[PDB]
Amino acid sequence: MRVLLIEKNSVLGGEIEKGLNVKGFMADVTESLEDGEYLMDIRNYDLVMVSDKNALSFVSRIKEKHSSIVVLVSSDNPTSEEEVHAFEQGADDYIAKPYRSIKALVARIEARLRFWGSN
Amino acid sequence: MRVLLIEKNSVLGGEIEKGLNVKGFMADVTESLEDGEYLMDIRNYDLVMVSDKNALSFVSRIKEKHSSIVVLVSSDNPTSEEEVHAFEQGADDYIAKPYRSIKALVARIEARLRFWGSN
Repeated sequence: MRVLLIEKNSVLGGEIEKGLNVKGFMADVTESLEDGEYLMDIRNYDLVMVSDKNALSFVSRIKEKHSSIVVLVSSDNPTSEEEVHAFEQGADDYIAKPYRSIKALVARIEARLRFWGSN
Repeated sequence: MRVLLIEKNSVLGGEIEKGLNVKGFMADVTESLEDGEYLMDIRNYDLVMVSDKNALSFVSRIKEKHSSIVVLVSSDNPTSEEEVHAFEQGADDYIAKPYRSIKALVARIEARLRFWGSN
């Protein structure tokens, strides 16, 4: 299994990446979803998470191609409007920024898919 | 599709019950998971949510029988430990109490079990 972490920052991205590594999943740190989108074409991942406002259209369009892949959207303002909108667009799970904790993010990931990658 | 909500409260029961009703699902508010469990044996449901600390064992044992049903666990203290433990136990999704909003709860529910088909 391979996880795609998209975050302009470095602390959050590195934290999430190193966290998922504990389980044994290959997490990649990026900036904009654009990178993961163009990279997902040459590579084959299973988990894709991005912390941007453009995650709606990103995940929405993704479901059209890879409806199997797990689309995870995160935002600094965890509001119901963003949650319902993101879910309706394509997002499979909404994450608040900051998040509860690394352990939570990973746990929710493996539990969200539960179709690949295990300890 | 039938949605079962377990909460000894009142405001939450009515708020959630009506919230889901907006879509077109059977929302029923109960007290303890014991009720929903004993009732789920006499009736066939699809969505099951409970806001109790004993949801871990409840959802954990449920997955053993109905691996299809969506187990939604909620707690007043939305902590990573509770989230990770909830998923590891059997919980499909973790909900914070209070939650972001009704629209969010319902949206997440219908989004979690969208493969249910039968519009």
